[PDB]
Amino acid sequence: CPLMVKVLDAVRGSPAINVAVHVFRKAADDTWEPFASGKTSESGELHGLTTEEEFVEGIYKVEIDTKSYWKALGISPFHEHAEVVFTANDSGPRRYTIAALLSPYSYSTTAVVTNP
Amino acid sequence: CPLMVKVLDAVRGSPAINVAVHVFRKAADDTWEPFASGKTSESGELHGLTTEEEFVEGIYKVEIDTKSYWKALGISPFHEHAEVVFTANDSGPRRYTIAALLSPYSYSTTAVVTNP
Amino acid sequence: CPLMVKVLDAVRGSPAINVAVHVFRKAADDTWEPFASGKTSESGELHGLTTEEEFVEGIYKVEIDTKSYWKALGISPFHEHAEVVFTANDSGPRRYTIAALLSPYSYSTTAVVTNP
Amino acid sequence: CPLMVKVLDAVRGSPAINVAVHVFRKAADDTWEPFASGKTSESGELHGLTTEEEFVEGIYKVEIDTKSYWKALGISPFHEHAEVVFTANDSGPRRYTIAALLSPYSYSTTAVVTNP
Ligand SMILES: O=S(=O)(O)C(F)(F)C(F)(F)C(F)(F)C(F)(F)C(F)(F)C(F)(F)C(F)(F)C(F)(F)F
Ligand SMILES: O=S(=O)(O)C(F)(F)C(F)(F)C(F)(F)C(F)(F)C(F)(F)C(F)(F)C(F)(F)C(F)(F)F
Ligand code: NA
Ligand code: NA
Repeated sequence: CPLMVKVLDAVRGSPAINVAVHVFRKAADDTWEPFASGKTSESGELHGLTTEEEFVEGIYKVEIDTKSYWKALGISPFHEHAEVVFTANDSGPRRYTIAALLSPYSYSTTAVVTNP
Repeated sequence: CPLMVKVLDAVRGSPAINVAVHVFRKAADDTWEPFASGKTSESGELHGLTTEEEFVEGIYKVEIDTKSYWKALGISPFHEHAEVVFTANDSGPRRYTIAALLSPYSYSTTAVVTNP
Repeated sequence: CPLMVKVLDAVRGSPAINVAVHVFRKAADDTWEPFASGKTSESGELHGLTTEEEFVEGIYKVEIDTKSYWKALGISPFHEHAEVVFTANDSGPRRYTIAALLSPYSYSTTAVVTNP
Repeated sequence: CPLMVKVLDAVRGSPAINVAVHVFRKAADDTWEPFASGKTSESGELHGLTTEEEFVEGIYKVEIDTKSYWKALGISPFHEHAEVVFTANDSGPRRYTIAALLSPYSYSTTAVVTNP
């Protein structure tokens, strides 16, 4: 997969299921254009956002809708969302995994980048 | 001091010094308007961003310019910046510390919200 | 898998490959008895440590040999190892994933626990 | 103050107050001998563990009793405790801050090592 998003819940020790994720790409006029979106599965994973052909060079933003996730579990969390902003594919195609671990007042995020 | 930002470096085991930090407040037209900014001190801290009178309820974004920090250290990083987006909420007196721990391909962030 | 260990490198944005992992189980005399060991694969994963039958109730320690990992990459890190100590299977068999994200002066660890 | 421990709570967005912390120093027979201990303050901090004269080079372990902390909050946790194991190294003057951010199924820890 060229782009995969994985979200975990540090309170429950589980994948974070049904988390909305929106991806944007910076356009030539410097605005954030919608690129792809989806929801995490029962494994906390979101696959199928894009294809190698579509996922050209650019600056991308992955917005993870953490507030809605916590609210539905009865928690009023600190953050509106978790955002991950990065340049992709500027030295040719890569595969990106964006992972996030969520707590009500914190999050950690990392990237795993591999060359296919 | 109702808002403080603290930035640490997980590669060097040190405060992240001279990191640019920009704070924005969401306007009624849903755009981000500049609110305060500065550079972290030798302790990785940025104080004096705002006052109690000015820091009213609303949605705020703290951008930390991590890419320029890593570039200055000669280390290739993943993210363009780290972003922390949250709502300020008057529920009694409040002080907010936004902390971030930086690595080249990762960051962790937390909020410590206390009442003096 | 009843027990899986996954290790990532926050400096390189990659799995942490060839990391030694030692698992211990607390014995009746309160000493740490060797239980299983192995090394992470090219995907940063270590599978096959134990079986559902062997992995009885108990207190377990997963020791990840982070210092050796960093030293081989030219970094003199802070920690000797990362240790994860937990009670397992005390409400019946579960599947455990122990994940760790490594930096030279930091680590983050989480657990994902699922009921088969 | 050559050694300070700071503990934060990612569920409540607060310092982790009244957490027991035990420090050990590895003896020549390779056992862990008690060195210092205390409970975190209302700021999540534990100062006064040791002195410059006493804190000689060696291998130290900081155990943070996270399970009892979560139990007191009525939250089921994963870990028995969080452990931080490191070597103290005289390379000019040094102060060590060991910080930990706690969630029920996760923890993050970093070291900030500075020269005053
Ligand atoms: O530097 S301080 O010890 O004052 C601190 F505020 F506690 C802190 F270390 F920065 C921190 F807030 F704990 C912290 F940096 F956020 C931290 F939580 F400890 C951390 F471990 F670094 C971290 F969790 F990774 C985070 F910074 F949140 F990313
Ligand atoms: O490899 S997977 O993406 O399936 C994963 F195990 F979930 C993971 F990526 F390793 C992960 F656990 F999510 C993780 F990336 F390590 C993570 F939890 F998100 C993490 F952010 F790296 C982390 F929180 F720091 C962890 F180190 F796992 F605690
Ligand atoms: Na290029
Ligand atoms: Na039982």
